[PDB]
Amino acid sequence: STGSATTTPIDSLDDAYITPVQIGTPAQTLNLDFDTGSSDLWVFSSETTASEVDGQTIYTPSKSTTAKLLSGATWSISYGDGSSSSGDVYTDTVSVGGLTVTGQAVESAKKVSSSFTEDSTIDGLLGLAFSTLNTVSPTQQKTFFDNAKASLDSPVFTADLGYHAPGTYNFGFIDTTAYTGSITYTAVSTKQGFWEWTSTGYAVGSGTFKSTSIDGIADTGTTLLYLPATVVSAYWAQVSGAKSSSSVGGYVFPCSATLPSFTFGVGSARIVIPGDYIDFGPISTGSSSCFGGIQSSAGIGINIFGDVALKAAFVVFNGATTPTLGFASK
Repeated sequence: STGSATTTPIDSLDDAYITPVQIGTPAQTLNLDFDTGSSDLWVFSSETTASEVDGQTIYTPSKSTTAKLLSGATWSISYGDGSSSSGDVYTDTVSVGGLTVTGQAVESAKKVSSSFTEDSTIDGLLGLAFSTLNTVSPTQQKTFFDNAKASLDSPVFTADLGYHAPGTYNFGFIDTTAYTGSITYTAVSTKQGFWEWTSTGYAVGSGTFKSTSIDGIADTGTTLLYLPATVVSAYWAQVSGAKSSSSVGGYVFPCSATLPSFTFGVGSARIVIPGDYIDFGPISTGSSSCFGGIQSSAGIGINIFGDVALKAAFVVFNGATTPTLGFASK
């Protein structure tokens, strides 16, 4: 089997991408944020505290003839930005782009933190990291990909995120028309539960490539590119007037600037992020200070190849017995 679904930016900045997901019988379609940095499929629901729902579409398990309470199971998750959610668990039929999993754990939110309530465009998350990170207790549950894997034509999914435009998540096949050149594959460590890999270096604009190992995670659920402070300083030094602002929370730059590209290495291959992908617009409405799309990871504990990086590539998440990642230009 295979599946193929379009993923759409939630706003004009590509802050996140939403993909329609069919849950239950008859189908209830929710727009979920596919997140290769976490491993829970959770949704706004008829159980979510009413004051914490503001425009999201909800899953109502009582209206699904295939929903079953997973007795005793609860979940609770905290994300890197300090947001969180928690609740109980149903199993139900879940389909993405024509690919159907029966008995998928659908984590129903009883509580969500304010950042989720305040974003009416995201109805929940669909985790695509390794199932060892799933938070369901006392019986950990598998991700949608883990459940689908054995049925797929090939045990892979691909992320093809658009710049200010829709893109595609495919399951079970590699669309050879969706990228240019060849796909370069690189080793993955699953020891922390992430799609963790080592970039071979970087370049700023037309500058020389610096060969240096940068360990980080491929994370479709993170907007920006978070890299070591040395790398980030080298990038922003090429933008006149750019500076790190403690009050704003990162590097800002004059909105009048033209940004240089940023290249990252994948083995001997190179992925080029155009400068425009690094512009996240005014820090507040009407400001002439703009927020940068490359930021320091120093306060995180891990480097994160978020959407800024991934949207410059066609990315293969190869879930074979020994997982690997593939990157191609497009």
